[PDB]
Amino acid sequence: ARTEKIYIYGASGHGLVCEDVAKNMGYKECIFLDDFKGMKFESTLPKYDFFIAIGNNEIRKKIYQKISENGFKIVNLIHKSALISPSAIVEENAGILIMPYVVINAKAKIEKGVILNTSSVIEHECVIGEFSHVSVGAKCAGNVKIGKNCFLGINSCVLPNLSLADDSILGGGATLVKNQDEKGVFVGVPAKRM
Amino acid sequence: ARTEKIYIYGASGHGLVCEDVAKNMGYKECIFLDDFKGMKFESTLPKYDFFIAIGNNEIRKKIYQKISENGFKIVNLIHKSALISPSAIVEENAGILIMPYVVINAKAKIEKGVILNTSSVIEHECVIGEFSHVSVGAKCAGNVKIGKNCFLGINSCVLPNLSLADDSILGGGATLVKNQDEKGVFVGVPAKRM
Amino acid sequence: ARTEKIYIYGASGHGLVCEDVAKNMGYKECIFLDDFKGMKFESTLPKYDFFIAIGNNEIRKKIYQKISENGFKIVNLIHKSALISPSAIVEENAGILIMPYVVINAKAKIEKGVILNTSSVIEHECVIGEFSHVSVGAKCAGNVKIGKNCFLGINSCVLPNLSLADDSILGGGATLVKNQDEKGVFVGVPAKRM
Ligand SMILES: CC(=O)N[C@H]1[C@@H](OP(=O)(O)OP(=O)(O)OC[C@H]2O[C@@H](n3ccc(=O)[nH]c3=O)[C@H](O)[C@@H]2O)O[C@H](C)[C@@H](N)[C@@H]1O
Ligand SMILES: CC(=O)N[C@H]1[C@@H](OP(=O)(O)OP(=O)(O)OC[C@H]2O[C@@H](n3ccc(=O)[nH]c3=O)[C@H](O)[C@@H]2O)O[C@H](C)[C@@H](N)[C@@H]1O
Ligand SMILES: CC(=O)N[C@H]1[C@@H](OP(=O)(O)OP(=O)(O)OC[C@H]2O[C@@H](n3ccc(=O)[nH]c3=O)[C@H](O)[C@@H]2O)O[C@H](C)[C@@H](N)[C@@H]1O
Repeated sequence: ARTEKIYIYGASGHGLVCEDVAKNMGYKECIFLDDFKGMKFESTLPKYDFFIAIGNNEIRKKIYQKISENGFKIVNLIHKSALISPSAIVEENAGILIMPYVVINAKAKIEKGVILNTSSVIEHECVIGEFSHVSVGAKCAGNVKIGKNCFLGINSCVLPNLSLADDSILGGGATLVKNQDEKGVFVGVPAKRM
Repeated sequence: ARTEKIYIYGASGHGLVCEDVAKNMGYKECIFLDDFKGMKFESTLPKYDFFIAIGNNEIRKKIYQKISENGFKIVNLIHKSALISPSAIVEENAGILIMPYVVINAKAKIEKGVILNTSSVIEHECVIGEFSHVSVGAKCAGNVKIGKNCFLGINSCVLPNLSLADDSILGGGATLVKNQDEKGVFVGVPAKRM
Repeated sequence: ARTEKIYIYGASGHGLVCEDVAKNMGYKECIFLDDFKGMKFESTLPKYDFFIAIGNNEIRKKIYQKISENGFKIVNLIHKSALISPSAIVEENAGILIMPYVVINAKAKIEKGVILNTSSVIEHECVIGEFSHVSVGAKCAGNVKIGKNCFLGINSCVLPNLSLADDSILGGGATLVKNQDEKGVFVGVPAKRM
């Protein structure tokens, strides 16, 4: 069962929103840890629930591994407004962030260390690979597979039944319309001055 | 008043989400019907509430007509999280799907057999033509008319006051900025590898 | 404390949605005022709460100033479904519209006369300049500054840490990927017939 206190590793902007979600869940105190300011992580800290509040997928993973290896429990932070199908699977105690108004539909699967950011949507039967980040307003249509460590930018989307290779980036505003077997950076067209 | 059981016609991915909405509404049992697997529709089935859980607009319509002609009631499945203005009009018992976190604002009109998919928005004074599908995250601005049988792809949008011809497709991620008097397939720019 | 009645200045489409929000907040009666139909504003009206229900930023501002100078209180209309971080700052009694399912995250700041339209998202640490309009589904990523009087079209978005100059327009569906020090109209690529 959840501890009264939680360690939040990452004390900048992402830490701010993780703290709001932790408070929404009923945590009474959030204690920030950070390598570059304020209080540091030490292997020797009391066993409170942990969360890794770092947006960068590669760094969140590295820090996640260090925390796990030190025997700490890395909880999921899931906003109460998130709507999760009873047949959806969200990996338990796996440092998953689920932000306000996220929807996860039937049989979708969420792997460890994932960020589902504000108002993102994961449609039925999706598979969202570990340490991926689905940003604000980003949406996966039915039966989409997102590879491990992927980043989907703000307001990006993936059409139904598509697969995105591990370690790929889908740019903010971009629409993925075909399978990508090989990793890459897939971008849309930026706003242009008239 | 709603029956305890509901027949859901279409036993694949769309059927999965329709079942979640039916359960959210308080249905106790969903019975899948499908022409190509499991239990079949027969004219002779007991009169439970029906829903047509088929995404394809043309097929949903054909099946809708068959079910109506056999004297069955095709209900609307409306998630409790949908926000519908008191002056909005949603055709009663007309096989309309309204998914989680859909918003329908003042005086908007929703015709029969429509799908309003996850987190779509129908702004004030819109008219959404029968058997249209507004996909996940797709949004119609104020006073938009969507013709009969249209498909609006994931994260597509229509600017205020525009009209889209019957039997048109607006691609995933695409932005309709002008009236379309003649049907067509209107597409945006797909993500491109850098 | 809120009056039982509210004057809504602007009796067209935007007035319709402002009225729904006012009713959601518990107002018992909305009285429409408009320069070009129905009942007019007069300096001499009883002091009910006011709201300026005009979408155009320039006109909303002009009318806002007239109403303020006549000693009326211009309230915020905030839908109950809006999720606002406890560390977010929304200017009090400042004619701000916050529509259904808007999310405002940690430390974001909302200035006077702003419209946050249906399902828009304002991420952590954003600054949204006075009399701006963030339309339906438009989203600002972390630490974005939107200048005074800006318009962000339906389903547009701004990438993290960017700044948009005062009096700018970001078109419907458009993705702002760089800082804009000088005002302009920044547009995406419209849907094209195949
Ligand atoms: C500024 C920016 O673009 N922030 C974005 C970023 O937020 P972060 O808080 O992850 O990014 P940051 O502002 O670079 O801060 C990272 C924090 O992690 C810390 N840190 C780092 C490495 C380490 O090995 N140990 C450690 O502790 C580092 O010291 C810093 O406080 O990702 C979010 C998902 C976005 N919403 C947000 O807009
Ligand atoms: C795979 C895919 O892209 N699915 C998409 C599709 O889901 P469906 O379940 O409609 O599509 P399907 O996976 O082709 O299944 C259609 C079902 O209808 C059945 N059927 C068909 C014809 C008939 O005349 N009688 C009959 O019964 C057919 O046998 C099948 O089980 O539309 C949704 C809106 C999307 N979210 C979803 O991603
Ligand atoms: C038709 C349209 O595109 N409407 C859009 C517009 O709605 P409005 O209601 O603001 O626009 P309108 O339909 O032009 O009506 C403006 C109202 O303001 C009134 N008025 C005007 C000037 C004045 O100095 N005094 C005064 O009172 C004017 O008479 C009229 O009734 O902005 C919203 C944010 C959008 N959702 C909506 O789609």
